[PDB]
Amino acid sequence: MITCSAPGKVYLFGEHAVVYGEPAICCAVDIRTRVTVSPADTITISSSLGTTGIDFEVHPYVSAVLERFQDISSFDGVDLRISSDIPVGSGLGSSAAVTVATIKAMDTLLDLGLELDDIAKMGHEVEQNIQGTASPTDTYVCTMGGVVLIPQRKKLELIDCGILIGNTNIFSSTKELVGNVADLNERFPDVVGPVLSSIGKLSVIGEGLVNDRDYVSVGELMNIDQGLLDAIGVSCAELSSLIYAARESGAYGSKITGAGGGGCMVAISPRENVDSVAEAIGMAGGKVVVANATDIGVRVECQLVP
Ligand SMILES: [Cl-]
Ligand SMILES: [Mg+2]
Repeated sequence: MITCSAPGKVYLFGEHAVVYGEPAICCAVDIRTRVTVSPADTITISSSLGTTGIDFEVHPYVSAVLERFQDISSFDGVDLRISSDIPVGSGLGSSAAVTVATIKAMDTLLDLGLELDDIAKMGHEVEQNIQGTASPTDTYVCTMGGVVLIPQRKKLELIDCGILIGNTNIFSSTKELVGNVADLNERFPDVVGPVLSSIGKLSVIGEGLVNDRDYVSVGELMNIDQGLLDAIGVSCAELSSLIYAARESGAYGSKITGAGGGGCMVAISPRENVDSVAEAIGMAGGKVVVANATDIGVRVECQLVP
């Protein structure tokens, strides 16, 4: 019985602007997906969704990983179970965490000696196949953990304060939001162009402020980012409500994390304000997950000797 896990993640800065050549800063958080494997003669994949075989409708990311592995090492089958603390449809790197956890669990089952970089790359390839296109960001951060400046792929000082995630419970149509931004940029290139550049710049100045743990300043830049995301059309009233509530209850800052148009926001907060921010996000109608940043990336949690 092998159990491996991988964390979810938030963007401190830079969602929507990476595809335009701009830097970003992401942070792995301690809501994790666990994948447990044990040898069998048959493939079984059990989740909250149910038990299937290789099934690209119900379990696409796992099915892709298992395919990739049989192509480099034969296996009679595997009893594979998935547990996750990352809310479904939440937009916190769900698919990347399960992909990366599964790869590590299969690397372990079959002793293939994959390094982290290899795991991250195979992760990217898997998301690329399922999603049509994908950026290497999610699988890299979920593989490595900690605070990562993207795409330099540089580790930064872990966020030591409180992190709250507020879910609007509105599923974000990502491809649509990405496409609206590209269309808006095409219609108004000399307006939107600088807005996206401005988002990039938050990570240039933000890198240092994260390293000095100046979370007041980090929070202020996060608020600016939220406004810039609002400007390119990826926010909504539900996001805004949760975001302002977090700010009114003592957060350093708050903004969308990820695709926008619903999904989750994030707030960072002094530890003395965590309960008060959580409560305010709930009272504004969001579902709160209290997390902490984690320097722990993909990990073997269990490797039982029979
Ligand atoms: Cl899956
Ligand atoms: Mg992902």
